[PDB]
Amino acid sequence: MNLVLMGLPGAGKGTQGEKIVEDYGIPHISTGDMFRAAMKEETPLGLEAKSYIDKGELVPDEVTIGIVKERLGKDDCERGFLLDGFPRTVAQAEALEEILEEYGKPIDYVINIEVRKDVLMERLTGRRICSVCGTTYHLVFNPPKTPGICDKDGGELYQRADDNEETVSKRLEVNMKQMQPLLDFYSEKGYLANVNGEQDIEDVYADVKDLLGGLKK
Ligand SMILES: Nc1ncnc2c1ncn2[C@@H]1O[C@H](COP(=O)(O)OP(=O)(O)OP(=O)(O)OP(=O)(O)OP(=O)(O)OC[C@H]2O[C@@H](n3cnc4c(N)ncnc43)[C@H](O)[C@@H]2O)[C@@H](O)[C@H]1O
Ligand SMILES: [Ca+2]
Ligand SMILES: [Ca+2]
Ligand SMILES: [Ca+2]
Ligand SMILES: [Mg+2]
Ligand SMILES: [Zn+2]
Repeated sequence: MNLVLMGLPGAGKGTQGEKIVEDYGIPHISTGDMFRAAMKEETPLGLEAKSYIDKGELVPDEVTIGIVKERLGKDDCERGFLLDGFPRTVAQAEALEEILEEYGKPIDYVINIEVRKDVLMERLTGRRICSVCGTTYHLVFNPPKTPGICDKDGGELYQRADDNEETVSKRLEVNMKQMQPLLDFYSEKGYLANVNGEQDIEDVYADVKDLLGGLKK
């Protein structure tokens, strides 16, 4: 089960991906999560990425494709994987095609979680993340049991630094402008599977499951 999860900032990629990886047993490979782990470790990858991420810009294609090429070479991708937030540009998608050909791990489908731009500020500004495990909540749409604390581990919730309104606007503009060529790319391959992301979390997931049940062993 070799999958890409794509969608605009805030569309619910992490929310759905967490469910997918628990139910279907494939690794969750989020480039945003990778860059943030690098930044927390203060590695050289993290320092290079940080300049772009803090401004809401895309990290350049070449280093992004490099981190993904190396990640997809691990033994845990041999029966399937869930890329989340990559590819984000058509050049990334072209590069991934070639990587996956050499690796013998061709994509089955690209799931596109479709959500109107106008709804995404409110998703991102109300988002609260667990400092311990990185699971996401929303103050209105998906609140924790105990305000300000993760259900799983009692960790303090925070706001991601790029979830401020200015940076969210830049992220939306930047990502909208890259999205259409990417959708065109995958629609021409036939791999693109669109899901309505403006439903209850469990209803988006039910639609995801309708596709993935046809791909499991
Ligand atoms: N390939 C690449 N190339 C170049 N640069 C790259 C790159 N990948 C990363 N980068 C760099 O890294 C940065 C960060 O990338 P990344 O971390 O991937 O950020 P992104 O694509 O902006 O997406 P988010 O993680 O913000 O949102 P999500 O879709 O996962 O939504 P979530 O499930 O949390 O949900 C959002 C909120 O809504 C809530 N929610 C979820 N589902 C629903 C629902 N159905 N209804 C109501 N609320 C919901 C959640 O509880 C949560 O509060 C980029 O800006 C860029 O600089
Ligand atoms: Ca290897
Ligand atoms: Ca329902
Ligand atoms: Ca429905
Ligand atoms: Mg995410
Ligand atoms: Zn937690």
